[PDB]
Amino acid sequence: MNIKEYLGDLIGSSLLITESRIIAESLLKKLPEDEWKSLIVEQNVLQKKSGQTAIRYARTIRWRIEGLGDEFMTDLLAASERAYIQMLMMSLLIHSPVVADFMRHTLAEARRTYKPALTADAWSEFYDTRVRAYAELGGFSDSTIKKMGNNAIKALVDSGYLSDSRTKKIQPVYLMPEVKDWLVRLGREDLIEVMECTI
Repeated sequence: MNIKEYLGDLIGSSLLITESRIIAESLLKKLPEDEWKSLIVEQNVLQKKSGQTAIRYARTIRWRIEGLGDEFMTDLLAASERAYIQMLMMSLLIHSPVVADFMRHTLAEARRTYKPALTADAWSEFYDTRVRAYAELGGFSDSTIKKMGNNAIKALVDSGYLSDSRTKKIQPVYLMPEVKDWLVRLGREDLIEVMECTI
């Protein structure tokens, strides 16, 4: 249990639907990291409030997206809107497995048990599960864990599993074949299951 590998940067960000396109285009330009750094801090293309938060967000989309295909980023930028969102959701699940676990432990259980919606403390119930299993998961302020959950919920809202953040009505979502194939390519078919846990 490495905390950073389990959590990713969920505490800080959700799908990052906007900033991820900018960081995608920049990565395919194969820039010197002189030029790539000035684009982020000096030029400040992410619209951030500080030099370090500009880097924080850039770090996160890089760890999420760069290690996948250099061909991945091409289809990412080339995709339809919901394929773009699905592919971002796919890379979120890879980079923050907590979201995958949350979907198995909570959404699937909700759909298999015929509950039409999640409850407001679904995330915290789930997170307590995880702290019992790995005690270092609870070395955070409550607000951190809540922000982490809000980021998880927004991702599930954004990618179509939940009607909205407030009522959290479970809705069906299907994988597009193009994102299936990237899961087979990445050798992560275990997640096909996860991304259809609401059917």
